[PDB]
Amino acid sequence: AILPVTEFEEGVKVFMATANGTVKKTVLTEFNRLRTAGKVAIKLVDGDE
DNA sequence: AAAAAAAAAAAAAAAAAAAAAAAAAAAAAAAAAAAAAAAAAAAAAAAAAAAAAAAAAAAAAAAAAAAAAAAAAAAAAAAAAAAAAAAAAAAAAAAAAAAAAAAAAAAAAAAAAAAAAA
Repeated sequence: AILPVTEFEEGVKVFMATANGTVKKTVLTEFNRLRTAGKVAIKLVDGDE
């Protein structure tokens, strides 16, 4: 659905996500440092959003 | 009894394979850190709810950037020819369960033999 771009991850950079159903959440980028094809979830998107 | 094929003699042509010994790399299979994910507790920011409020869409109307018309000119994209990449359709296959034929153990009983008694 959405692919943002990141130059290099940093210390206190806070990641901001926002769904089509008018619901938003803010997450810390340090929990996305090295996934390795890892299907880590971010939100419990309710319904079709 | 006729036909056909194997095998063996001896000088010629031409091939193939198993291990030892050390040191390095490359596959390939395991424990074991390490982090997602999930179940089950308490816990706490958000919607609700209500009263109270004032900031931006309406409305008048000028005017100033505009989208259609006209013209000239540049040349992107579309369809027709060929030439490569990459994936389903269909057919084939090597182990693999099923069946059938030959080797080893079995005793019942007797022929021939060896041995000895009176």
